Amino acid sequence: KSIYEFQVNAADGKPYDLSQHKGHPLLIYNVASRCGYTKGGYETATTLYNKYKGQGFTVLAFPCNQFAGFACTRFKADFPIMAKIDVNGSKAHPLYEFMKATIPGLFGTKAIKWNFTSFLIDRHGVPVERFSPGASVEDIEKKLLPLLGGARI
Ligand SMILES: [N+]
Repeated sequence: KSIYEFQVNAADGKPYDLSQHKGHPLLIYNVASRCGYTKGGYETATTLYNKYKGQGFTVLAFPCNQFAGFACTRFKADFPIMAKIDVNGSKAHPLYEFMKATIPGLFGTKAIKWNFTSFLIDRHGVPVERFSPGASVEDIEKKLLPLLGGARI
């Protein structure tokens, strides 16, 4: 079981080539589609994407208007933004049900609670880590640096 058994549209609204990232770690974030504290999670995402993309790594942002409790200037980033999805409820994306079921917020139901929650994916496409929006760059590197070689050899 891996993320590569799910299909997803990209921002342009057409099917995204998810499998191009197979055999390399990847971080997947939920981000607000509208306004989005561009400090914190956003700067960790961008930092990691720039420090590590060169070696196969990417960050994927799934816009989601589920935690705004029609605003600002629409999410922008250097990494791949996907088509807006729901991450919780009867219409959540099975990709998100898969990752949330694989790694829950202990209780919290497993539900996504915050924007800029991320999941780290291994070379095989298995979610191995769930980070909170306030996780630092270093805190993500502790788990990620032993994946930029796969976890082997
Ligand atoms: N998507």
